[PDB]
Amino acid sequence: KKAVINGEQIRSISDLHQTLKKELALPEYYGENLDALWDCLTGWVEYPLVLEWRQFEQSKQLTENGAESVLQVFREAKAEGCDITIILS
Repeated sequence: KKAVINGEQIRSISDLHQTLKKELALPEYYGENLDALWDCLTGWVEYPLVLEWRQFEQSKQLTENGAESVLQVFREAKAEGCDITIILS
């Protein structure tokens, strides 16, 4: 499916894992951490997935190292062989 990270919307890391959870449609126990988010990409989300990260960096400052991490899991998982077209805006 396709995902969209609206930075102007993100209000905190939890917010990041919230919009993602919607996109990736993670379970209700979506760990929200990188280990969980990842645990979802490598075995949960359906690919090829798109990660249209809008306003990148805007969701990294607020929750310092907040976005740079999830995205790192999206590209890393993309490296795992998954087809997560990482679209950085």
